[PDB]
Amino acid sequence: KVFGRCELAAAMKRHGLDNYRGYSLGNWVCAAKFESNFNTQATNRNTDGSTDYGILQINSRWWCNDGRTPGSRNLCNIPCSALLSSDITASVNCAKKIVSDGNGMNAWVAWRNRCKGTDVQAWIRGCRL
Ligand SMILES: [Cl-]
Ligand SMILES: [Tb+3]
Repeated sequence: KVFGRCELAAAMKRHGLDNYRGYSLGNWVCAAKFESNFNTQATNRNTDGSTDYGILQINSRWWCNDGRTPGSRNLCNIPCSALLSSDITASVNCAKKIVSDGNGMNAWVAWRNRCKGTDVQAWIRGCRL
């Protein structure tokens, strides 16, 4: 599923991401845009052999099991393929655990380099929220 901008903002809001760990909704929508272009099926291989999955490009090195990241962890206790579903529940619940780690949203490279310090509210402008 390729979400529309406001559609993703509404789903994220419903699942409790808006202001989660102090990050406004626009931060999450901006991160999803530059991580996956709002595509739940996005996958990207990393140089170390782990893979990033889904709308928020969650890494198999720590957070999900894909069966091909030797010596990795599965801190969200889910198969990585659950993060590719049309239903963002799994990705949202796992993102809440990631942003609760020491570095907050800096865990998302595209957020730090393309969203952080920008007018993030522009990512929800015009949406009926
Ligand atoms: Cl915002
Ligand atoms: Tb940690």
